[PDB]
Amino acid sequence: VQPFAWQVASLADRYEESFDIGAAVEPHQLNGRQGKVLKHHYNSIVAENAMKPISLQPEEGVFTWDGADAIVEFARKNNMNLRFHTLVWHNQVPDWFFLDEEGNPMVEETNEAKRQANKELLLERLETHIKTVVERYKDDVTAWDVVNEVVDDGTPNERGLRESVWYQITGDEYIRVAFETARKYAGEDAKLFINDYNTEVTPKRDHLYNLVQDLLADGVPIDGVGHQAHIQIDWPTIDEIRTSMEMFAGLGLDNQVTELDVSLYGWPPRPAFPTYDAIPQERFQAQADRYNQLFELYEELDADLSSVTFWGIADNHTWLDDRAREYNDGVGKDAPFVFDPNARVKPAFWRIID
Ligand SMILES: [Mg+2]
Ligand code: NA
Repeated sequence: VQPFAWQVASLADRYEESFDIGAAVEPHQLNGRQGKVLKHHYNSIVAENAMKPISLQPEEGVFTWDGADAIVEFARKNNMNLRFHTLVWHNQVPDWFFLDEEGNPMVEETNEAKRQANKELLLERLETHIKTVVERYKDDVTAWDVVNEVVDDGTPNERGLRESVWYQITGDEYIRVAFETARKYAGEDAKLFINDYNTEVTPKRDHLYNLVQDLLADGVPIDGVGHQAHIQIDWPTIDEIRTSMEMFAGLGLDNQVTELDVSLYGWPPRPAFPTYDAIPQERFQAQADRYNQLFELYEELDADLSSVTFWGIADNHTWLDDRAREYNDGVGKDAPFVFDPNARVKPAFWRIID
């Protein structure tokens, strides 16, 4: 029987000279159970869902601050830093953004002058969204995921940009405008990030690299890269992770690990064990070795890495379960964190606290 998360040394304290230790949270978890873990181990939080575009402005001019406000009040009360996720994304984003003045989707407009008008309108809606959100949470947010996942996993164009509605309408102008607007209202010391998954993987890594390089050359204020780090036990390699972070540091950018989880499975995540109890200890041990190697790298690169956030707290709640179930006919349990479903420590915790 492993000790509870509150009965062991703090992760935040352990890595105090190196980087923040973070967790993704929902409002329902800011009660005692998961609150005891959070206060003990973490000095930074992020909203798992409550600060995404549709979570804040579901309809034009109607704002839903309550979930986000609760998360911010917890950050304040418990003296935690706060990453904002996220100002721009092609998912969890409300439809009204992309409808023209006549209520029709902007993508199905052909007259080029009207497209130009719709592009301007879309950029102005974006700007007002960012303006409003930033003016509210300016003095609480310590890092901004300004745009999320704007680089494609393949190569549908030579710049490797994701061809979402944002891109279909504006090209890369939404990225520029997102950053420009956030700098403008958040201030000069606000740390503005571009966040993505598979930042360690070529060709995507090089497309991301080239993108931030082009925008920096045009004076677009990007202070850092967010590495989501939705990784596996043996993928990506430690050297691929290292190489990516070194590359972005060499552009004078900061690195942050933003959504870390160490899945027990490959991609796609099958076969998955049906339940937590059915997962063999063997697999938790392979996970612990991986974590040890991960955090030695992170600590080695602490000059260039300011924050390491896990995308959840304990193994009872993780979006990786959705993915497991998806690929195993509705049955699947992953276990990506250093704390188990009853908030007891796992082998992985011991390998990163030492
Ligand atoms: Mg270790
Ligand atoms: Na650091």
